[PDB]
Amino acid sequence: MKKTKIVCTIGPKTESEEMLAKMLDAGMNVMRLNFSHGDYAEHGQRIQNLRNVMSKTGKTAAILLDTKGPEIRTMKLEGGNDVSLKAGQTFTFTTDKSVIGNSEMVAVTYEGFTTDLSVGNTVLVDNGLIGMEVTAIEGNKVICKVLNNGDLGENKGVNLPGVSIALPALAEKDKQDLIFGCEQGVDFVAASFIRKRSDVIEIREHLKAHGGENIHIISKIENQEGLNNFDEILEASDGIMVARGDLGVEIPVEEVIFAQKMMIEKCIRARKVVITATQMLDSMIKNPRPTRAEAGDVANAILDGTDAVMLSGESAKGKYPLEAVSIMATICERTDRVMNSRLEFLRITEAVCRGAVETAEKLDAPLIVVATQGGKSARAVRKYFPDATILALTTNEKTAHQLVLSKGVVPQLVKEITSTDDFYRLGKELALQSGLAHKGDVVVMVSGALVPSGTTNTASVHVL
Amino acid sequence: MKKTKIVCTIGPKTESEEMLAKMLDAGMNVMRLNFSHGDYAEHGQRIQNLRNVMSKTGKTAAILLDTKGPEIRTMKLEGGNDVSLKAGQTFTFTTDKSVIGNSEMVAVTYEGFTTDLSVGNTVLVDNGLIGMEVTAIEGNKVICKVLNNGDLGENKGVNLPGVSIALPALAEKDKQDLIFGCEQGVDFVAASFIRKRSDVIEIREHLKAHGGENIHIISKIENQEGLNNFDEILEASDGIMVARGDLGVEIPVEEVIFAQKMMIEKCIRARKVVITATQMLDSMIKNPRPTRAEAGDVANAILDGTDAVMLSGESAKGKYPLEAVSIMATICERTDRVMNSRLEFLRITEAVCRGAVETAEKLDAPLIVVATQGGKSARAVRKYFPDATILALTTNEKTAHQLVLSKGVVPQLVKEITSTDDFYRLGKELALQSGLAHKGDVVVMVSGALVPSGTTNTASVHVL
Amino acid sequence: MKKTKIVCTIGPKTESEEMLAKMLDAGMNVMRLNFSHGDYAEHGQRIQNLRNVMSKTGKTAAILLDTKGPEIRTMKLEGGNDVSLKAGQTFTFTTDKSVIGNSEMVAVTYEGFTTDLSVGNTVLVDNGLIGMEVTAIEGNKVICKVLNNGDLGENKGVNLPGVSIALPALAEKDKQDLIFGCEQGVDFVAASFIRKRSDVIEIREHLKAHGGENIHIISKIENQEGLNNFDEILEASDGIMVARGDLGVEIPVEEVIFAQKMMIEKCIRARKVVITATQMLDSMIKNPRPTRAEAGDVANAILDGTDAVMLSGESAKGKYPLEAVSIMATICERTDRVMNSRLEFLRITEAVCRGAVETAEKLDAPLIVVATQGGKSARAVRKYFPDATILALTTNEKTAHQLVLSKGVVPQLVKEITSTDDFYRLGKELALQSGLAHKGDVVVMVSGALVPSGTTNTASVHVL
Amino acid sequence: MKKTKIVCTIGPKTESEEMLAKMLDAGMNVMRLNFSHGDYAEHGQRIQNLRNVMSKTGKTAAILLDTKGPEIRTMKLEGGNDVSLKAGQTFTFTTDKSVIGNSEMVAVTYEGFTTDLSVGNTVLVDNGLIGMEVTAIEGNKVICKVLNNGDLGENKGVNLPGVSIALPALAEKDKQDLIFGCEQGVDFVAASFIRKRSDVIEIREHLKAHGGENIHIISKIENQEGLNNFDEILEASDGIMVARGDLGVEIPVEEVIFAQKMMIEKCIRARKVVITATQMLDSMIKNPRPTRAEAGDVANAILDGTDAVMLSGESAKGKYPLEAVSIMATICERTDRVMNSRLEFLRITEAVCRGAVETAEKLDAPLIVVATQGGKSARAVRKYFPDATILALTTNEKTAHQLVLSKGVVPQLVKEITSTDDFYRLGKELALQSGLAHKGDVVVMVSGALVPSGTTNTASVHVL
Repeated sequence: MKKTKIVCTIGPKTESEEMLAKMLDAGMNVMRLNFSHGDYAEHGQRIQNLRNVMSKTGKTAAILLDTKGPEIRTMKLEGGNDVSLKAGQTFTFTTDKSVIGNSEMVAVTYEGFTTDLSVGNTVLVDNGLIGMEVTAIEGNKVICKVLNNGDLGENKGVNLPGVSIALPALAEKDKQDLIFGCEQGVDFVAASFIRKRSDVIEIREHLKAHGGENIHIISKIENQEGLNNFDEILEASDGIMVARGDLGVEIPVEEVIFAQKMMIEKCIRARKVVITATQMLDSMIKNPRPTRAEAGDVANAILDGTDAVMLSGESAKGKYPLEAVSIMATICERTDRVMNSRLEFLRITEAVCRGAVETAEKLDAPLIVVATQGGKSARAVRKYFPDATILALTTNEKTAHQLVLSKGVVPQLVKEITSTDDFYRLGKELALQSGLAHKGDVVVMVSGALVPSGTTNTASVHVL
Repeated sequence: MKKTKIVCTIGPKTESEEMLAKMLDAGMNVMRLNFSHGDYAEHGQRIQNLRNVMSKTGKTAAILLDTKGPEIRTMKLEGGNDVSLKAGQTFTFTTDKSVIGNSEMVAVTYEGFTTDLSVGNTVLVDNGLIGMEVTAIEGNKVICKVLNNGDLGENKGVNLPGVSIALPALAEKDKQDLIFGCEQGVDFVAASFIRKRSDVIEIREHLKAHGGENIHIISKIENQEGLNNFDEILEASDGIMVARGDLGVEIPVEEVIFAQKMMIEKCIRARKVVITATQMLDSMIKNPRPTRAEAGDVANAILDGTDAVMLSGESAKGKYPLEAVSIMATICERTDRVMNSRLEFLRITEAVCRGAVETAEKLDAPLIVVATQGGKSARAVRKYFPDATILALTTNEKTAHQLVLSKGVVPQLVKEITSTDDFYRLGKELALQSGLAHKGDVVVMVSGALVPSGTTNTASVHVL
Repeated sequence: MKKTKIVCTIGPKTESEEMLAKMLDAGMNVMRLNFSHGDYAEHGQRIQNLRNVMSKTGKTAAILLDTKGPEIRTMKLEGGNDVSLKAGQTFTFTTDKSVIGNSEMVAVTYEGFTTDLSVGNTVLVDNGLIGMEVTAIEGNKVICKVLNNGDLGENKGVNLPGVSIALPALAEKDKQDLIFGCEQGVDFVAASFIRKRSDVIEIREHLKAHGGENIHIISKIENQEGLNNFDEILEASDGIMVARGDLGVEIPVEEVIFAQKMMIEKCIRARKVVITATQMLDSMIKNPRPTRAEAGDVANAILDGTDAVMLSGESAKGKYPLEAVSIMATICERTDRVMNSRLEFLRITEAVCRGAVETAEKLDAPLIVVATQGGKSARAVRKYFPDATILALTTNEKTAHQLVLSKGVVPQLVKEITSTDDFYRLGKELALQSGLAHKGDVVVMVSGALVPSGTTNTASVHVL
Repeated sequence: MKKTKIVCTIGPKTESEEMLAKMLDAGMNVMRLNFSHGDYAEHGQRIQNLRNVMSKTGKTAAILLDTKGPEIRTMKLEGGNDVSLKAGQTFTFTTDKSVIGNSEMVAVTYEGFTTDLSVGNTVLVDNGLIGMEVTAIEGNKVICKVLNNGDLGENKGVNLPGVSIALPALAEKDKQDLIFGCEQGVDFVAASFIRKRSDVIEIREHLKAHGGENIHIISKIENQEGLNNFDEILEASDGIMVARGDLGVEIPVEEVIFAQKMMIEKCIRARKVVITATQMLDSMIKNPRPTRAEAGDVANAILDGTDAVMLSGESAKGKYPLEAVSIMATICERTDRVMNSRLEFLRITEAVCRGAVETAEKLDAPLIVVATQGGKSARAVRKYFPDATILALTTNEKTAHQLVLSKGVVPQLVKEITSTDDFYRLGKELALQSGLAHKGDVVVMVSGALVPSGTTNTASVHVL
């Protein structure tokens, strides 16, 4: 089967119990709820239909909450009509949010435009459609020299490549969505426009302040500032989502492929889950089959090493959402089956988990059984891309859902684990029940014995 | 200095002496001539303008001719207006070329349409826009049931995924173009829609018959039949072109990307050139910048190991030919400078060449100087992706040109090389003259000594 | 500090409790009893004196019983006088044991002398002093032509190089000596003159019938036939003793060094103990310091990989018993400490035991703690020449004694181990009690969990 | 055939042309001349019969001269009677060369005895037979306390363990022996009792000052002072001789075995010849067959990596010199056929010669042919212990002789070599004539091209 996990953004056409039941059947693993739109009654009902489907069907899934996040936007123009800009003209941005725009001026929502920017910096409007150079800055106006032609519309996003922007890490609306996340008991939170480590902690504080300590934080990297602080941002998050489309607006186009690859590699080396997202199968919002391009992009993303691939509009609003998940599952299976283990890499956990993967492959073990509380143990084996499927045994309900996103992982919640010998017994029974192994197969069993929950130190080889 | 080579299809906007020179300044190495269109006055002019540009400046490049080839196409419709075909409807193809089409029946260009097809096959019209199922075949009619809605127009290509097609290897015009190739001294010949080894052999007989025995044939793989027989085609060809676009229609969408990787890998091991083509940076036909998607696709083909990447419309019929090349060349460098040698893989030529690269690397040699007659020696080294640049000294002007298409090779024509010790003298001098090495650097020099051409047997180390 | 173990033949000057105590202080590990000489009261007394010192001191050791074995010997001469034989003369051996010899004929003790030999064989008398070539065989006589001059004495041993001899596998006296071995509870039994597997099985039967199922058989390979069947013999024994001296008499002198090197390496591979003996430090029978050569021979034995090195007369019938053992311990200490682990060379037991040693080195673990019943698991670790010391915890007292002979092993007997977590608890306490580890050191612990005795499947890393 | 080379000390029973002829047929390669005894006419004549034998048959050998060297010896006793020394007694050595000795005091030949020695140092007389500890030093006498009983005889050697001895670097007679060496054109010189680099330099000055500039210095390591300065001594010398007998008396006995191995390895890494000498097959001075210990001591010296093994009294003054060499050859061979290459270890000669050997083995070439004038080229290849035999082609007659001592090297004198391509021509022809390779076999050819002598930079692979 496939090992790479599929995040599906759920929307009006896919929030029914009947659809979610088939969305999982087709390969969906994590439900994404995009709070950029929708209201608390909408999502809470979507959450309920899934937990209804899971309870009745017996399948497992995770639920991810994604924040709107901070952003800079233009506003309206006179007559609400587009305006055509010409290169070389002088253009001006104003802080005054009460101004209606025109061909010489438009208003912006963030006052720190003047302080953060400096003469020589570039300003990009509407996903980089129109670019401009800042030539002078005065009070409540920002003077620019237009660099390229384009049609400016109303309420368009603005980007400042290579510039340290001083936005708040979260908007006030974000704070309320996060709190709703804690009340619902969500498993993951993906936070938009994370630029620096301080941003990651502020979310962690807020979740800690409302019972979201056991919630894993997924930081979305979207610009060069985030990329520049990526190492620190990874250290502070529980995982990463690579938002390739947005970064493409911020950095040289040929670096994006090497930005995604590095980040995947660094998440792998760190035993932290990674999602590759945006411009995945966009051509399928309207079409029943994807491009040659889209599938190859996805296939290179799995070969880079990502844990998960994410469907956005394709599944929340698309006209062929079920076909999108299904073909994604076909791409993942086809791509996952020709990848090899990565047995390189002094922690005790690292030495033990890496050796167990080599031993699994040295014995053609179809399954590596892992006892985990917080999930680090299943993620330590995953770093080595084992051919074996990882059945992770836990009593912690959150852990089981969160491992739904880790590559190659099959979570199974169990009542209790009393000792090291019990783990081997219980795991042996369950290895047969899971159907992934059979009598006569070898399994490798990883646990921590007489050590804290944070370390993995034991490896044992059993026959089923 | 990039190692990957760029093929550019030259057209009206890029056929000037002044422009071609600016394409070469920008990194162009090979001129492609797409003989689907244009006439002998047009093509002969491009060849002359290049040789004028080459003659005056001293830069060197290659000339590749790309054939139209055999094909199956629809014909004209009533009133020359589009007709909408509906899923479930019955549609029919006819052999009678004087029949006007309609919503229920159209004429085809291939008379063997009925005999080649069988009950159950899929028929695709206009690059897969509309697909149909064959339901019956009788005489001069082909009966089908339409599977998807779309407008069938005039002059639309026909594709038979998973179906073995029995067309001829050359059209009468193909025969006339190749002879013009022989007459003009083309360096390469690209052969479209290669399905079997016999297709390549037919071309070789043709080319040998007009004094172009030394002209390299690069087989373009364009359907599922070619892919099944790829191994035999490579043996008979001099190289391969991966046509990702055309294969995208003939084979399941999740297989295409691995067909590229597989096909490229075998070209490397065989010491035969491989080009990745079609759907490179198409969007630059209209836009002055590529998408993030394209540049990741292109560069990942370089990481696969491709020798050369090809521009089609971007440089033939496009608005931004210089911008297309430059971003291509910048992608080649950004990608090439992070790729490593591949020093695995009982022959003499290989053992010496693999040893020469490993020695050069262990001694921080910037350069491998190679004495070659037909270039087989330069292409044996290239297999291992050496960090060091290859200075290929030859007395055969065709080889000097043909070796411009291979990755990392800087060819140099010489008056003579009388002996092995003579080669070391001259090769050391020319290494310094090129500016690619400097006094004191280590250079590694590979030649055949006291053996006929085609074998490389000697490897030597000098300080400049 | 040393890892190689020292076997000592104990004799009149070293059988007192006061000596045994100082021999262990000097490095002795195993006592050997040469049943070639002595009677049941002497050997039984040595066993008692050692076990008294063990009881008083708390030190541990093993008891090895070495058999006389079968043999072919000359017999009595006229007047008990030496006779001089001359090269070229005819000499005759007779089966008639009532014939008194002289310079033309002597009797032998083995009735099969006439049948086993053939015309052309070599006959060697008195440790190779005198050689003869068989020229004819008639009735009860073997006729020979003497090849070199020498003095034939009374009761001289005979060697028949390259001849398959039909002697019994055990002497009638041997049968009783082994029964005494069982009665006393010896740990090892070394069996002389093993030629074929059938010999080893007869010994195993004999031990079974008197309660010696737990006694390990150590087969002494002493002739060409022993060597030819070495595998068949090794498969059935629990170990090997290399009889260097006799091998010099049976096989070309250039092969003996390569018989030894093999036997050690194949014993290493089989997880079965190997002892190197004979011609070790003979010169210390009379002198207080060994040869330059002797010390070099002894050290190359340890480097080949032998588990233990053995002293004979040096410690049994000699003037400097403690000085010899002491210098032996100095050679072992000095030699062992520059030897390296061997991390090469399907089964489960092997995969884990090689991984535990590879884990131990990557973590600088000074000790590898093993729970073992029958000693196999502790011996499976040693196969890889671990830098670390092996602390083998067992409840089988015979195993605890027998494991004193395997290189690098420290036995410690315990009451019980009820489970895998219990094993880790106690092992950490007992690791520190031994003084071989300290707070902060890492230990690796090898066990069998939920499998029967004979398989090793679990390895675990703890910090003390 | 064997690769290890044999040095033989030649004497009266082994100086006849007929016997030298039989010594070479049996495997003798280098003649040793021990200037401890004999006079210039005797040594000059042995030199003559060899160069006569070489010329007549065409078989080849080299000539080595061994110095007596400086030394400390006791002198004569009263009535020339042995005196019995007892443990604990006071004994005294005197500088006065006019004193006749007795049981309480004897004279020594070295004036610096009092100044070099110190209270607490050990004094050893007659192969370490009697040892004494200095208790006081006054005027020209050194007082001692004897440690063991023993009989002191006349004219006995003295050894001072761990003491920096300030004798001259050469004895006065040695200077004349070297001058005699320069006259005869000996190829090698063994210089005894080398303690420091300055010692080797005094010899080098002396040899050059009399025209022996191309004579190689083989420094004899015999005491602790040399060992501490070994690195410089090898660096300053042309090769090393391991004199195990002398070391056995000067340093702890368990260190001797590692002193041999270390020096053999370091000479290997330096591309400098190493001879292992003393206590090789001594038992054959009196016996026609060697000991198992001796057969193993030598065979382990070859496995250690020695270029040469040396016979002393065995071949100079013993009863079975011819049998000794033959069995020495049988051991060398039996061992030589089981050794493997050692292909580790960024200099140009190193990179190229190591690459040729792996390629030689990757193609099963039975021969590597090397072009050398100063011999460095063959000794760089030999270092990696190639299976292929090194056919070393040279124009320097001395070089051809000096390479007779180097392991696995077959020297060949040739008229001239006019080019690199000439070497390939001639080398292919001579490879076939030599009988070591045949038509269809691969040969690997190593030469230096367009560089000064001392550098090897070219490797070429040819079919015969």
